[PDB]
Amino acid sequence: LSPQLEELITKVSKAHQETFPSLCQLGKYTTNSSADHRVQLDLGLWDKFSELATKCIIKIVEFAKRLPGFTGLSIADQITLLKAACLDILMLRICTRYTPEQDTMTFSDGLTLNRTQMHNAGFGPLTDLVFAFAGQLLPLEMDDTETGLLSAICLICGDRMDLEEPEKVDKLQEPLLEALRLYARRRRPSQPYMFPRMLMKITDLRGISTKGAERAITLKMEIPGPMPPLIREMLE
Ligand SMILES: CCCCCCCCCCCCO[C@H]1O[C@H](CO)[C@@H](O[C@H]2O[C@H](CO)[C@@H](O)[C@H](O)[C@H]2O)[C@H](O)[C@H]1O
Ligand SMILES: CC1(C)CCC(C)(C)c2cc([C@@H](O)C(=O)Nc3ccc(C(=O)O)cc3F)ccc21
Repeated sequence: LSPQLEELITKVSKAHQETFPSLCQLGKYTTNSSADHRVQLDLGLWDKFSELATKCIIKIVEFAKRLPGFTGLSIADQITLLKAACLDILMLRICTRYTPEQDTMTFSDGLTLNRTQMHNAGFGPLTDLVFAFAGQLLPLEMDDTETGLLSAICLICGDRMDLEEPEKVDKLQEPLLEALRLYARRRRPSQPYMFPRMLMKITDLRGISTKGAERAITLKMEIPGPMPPLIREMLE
């Protein structure tokens, strides 16, 4: 046991909760826009969705800055890491807000969209793949501490191209991995495959983020103007 590792778990856990409300802590509300038929793009939904996505990018940067040692990396590396992992974390976050009973996803202001509305808000051809990933995440029954640590592991990764000090990044990732294994095994000792199953979700997330970036390219041709600036930063 390590006092420092236990403090890291709570630090990351609190950083995640304070930048990402849990599904049960949100007062859900709906909209009746394009609710019953799939269309190429409902502009009203795209406008609201893109605004919510921008707000969450700011929350992810906020979360990153609260991760022990992140602000110790060069600003260039901080930006490189965020640009490389923001969409992965955006995908994990929306998928943790999936309510299977209603086949809905919920945003941080409580906006709860059904599958067709997610499709019409911009997900388009990627809609069902995103919902399937969310469905496959359910069995893991991760809690918020686990989601926060997994997110931190996705972000603090030394394999990202253009890092100035990849070894320093690798060193910062080490305790996050130790923390997640310790926490996960302690919480559910009879399910020892949970830690490796969680780590493999990172590869799935990268796949779904890759497809999300491809969808952003086509979506650009469907919207009247350019995507929100912080979203463009993430996509470059
Ligand atoms: C991957 C793409 C990201 C690449 C990095 C580029 C993004 C850099 C983002 C830094 C964000 C700017 O941060 C600065 O302005 C924000 C918006 O006015 C403020 O954000 C503030 O308001 C938001 C309301 O919209 C709240 O959700 C934030 O929790 C709150 O802190 C910050 O408190 C301030 O520090
Ligand atoms: C790049 C862009 C703008 C266009 C292409 C698609 C539609 C694939 C997409 C999909 C996502 C998705 O990860 C998501 O909805 N994250 C998400 C998670 C939580 C909140 C919140 O808590 O409010 C808001 C969100 F936005 C994010 C951005 C995009």
